[PDB]
Amino acid sequence: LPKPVQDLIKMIFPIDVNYEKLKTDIKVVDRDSEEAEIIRKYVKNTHATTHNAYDLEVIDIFKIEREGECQRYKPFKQLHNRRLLWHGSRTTNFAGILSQGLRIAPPEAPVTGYMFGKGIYFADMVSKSANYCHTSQGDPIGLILLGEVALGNMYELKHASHISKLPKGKHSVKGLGKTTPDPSANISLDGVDVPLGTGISSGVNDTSLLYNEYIVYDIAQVNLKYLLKLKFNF
Ligand SMILES: Cc1cc(N)c(NC(=O)c2cccc(-c3nc4c(C(N)=O)cccc4[nH]3)c2)cc1C
Ligand SMILES: OC[C@H]1O[C@@](CO)(O[C@H]2O[C@H](CO)[C@@H](O)[C@H](O)[C@H]2O)[C@@H](O)[C@@H]1O
Repeated sequence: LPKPVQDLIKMIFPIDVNYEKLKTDIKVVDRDSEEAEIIRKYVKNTHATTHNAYDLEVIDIFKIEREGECQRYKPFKQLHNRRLLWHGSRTTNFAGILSQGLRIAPPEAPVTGYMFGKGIYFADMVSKSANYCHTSQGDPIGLILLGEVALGNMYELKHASHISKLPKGKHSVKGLGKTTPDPSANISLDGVDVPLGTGISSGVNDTSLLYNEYIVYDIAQVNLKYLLKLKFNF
């Protein structure tokens, strides 16, 4: 395996045995390629200003295909409003995330900590998701996912709801932030919208959220595309 992939396997845990454990094809993305430049732009432009504790710096970019995930995502790949969005988590979770995919809290679990109910959460501001890696100066390396999310018809909300059931015809929730990546800069990679614009005012002022959130309540609406290794500089 390429050295970057070996260092990734060591981060989240011999090597080839654990790699097969992940049930995931992992490939290194060329630094000089356009995938990489699009991703680095996304990172650079969507760093919120209230998250000035750290600067982000991309170390490695991996293209990942989880086993079965594309065959499971099928019914939503034609779904309009597909979007490439961040998801952060503690390094410890990633072994599981890759082997089993992003999951939903169990049906009988408290909803009080879930601003928009028990679903799978995403941001379009890199720092908003990077906050959920919970890295520090003692461990300034973390992992963020980029997922293709089949948002469909969004239920746009300004305030928490704490339930997991959508109205009919809705497929996702968008928590509306006061700040959103400039839509005039969105680009379409492989049919999927990448909101890599610099943050500008959304025009919403009646809202609880500084930045957007995107929630889906079916694990088949997610197709993990990339995994970034980030250095946090505090
Ligand atoms: C060890 C461990 C334990 C637990 N319980 C969790 N989960 C939560 O604390 C939790 C619960 C509810 C919502 C969200 C949440 N995530 C995001 C993200 C993201 N992720 O980029 C992006 C935008 C909005 C978000 N809202 C997170 C995570 C980890 C690593
Ligand atoms: O579509 C998958 C997922 O969407 C949910 C809500 O998240 O329901 C939506 O999609 C259904 C299938 O098209 C629609 O019938 C429904 O009207 C719509 O809200 C879930 O039911 C489902 O797991």
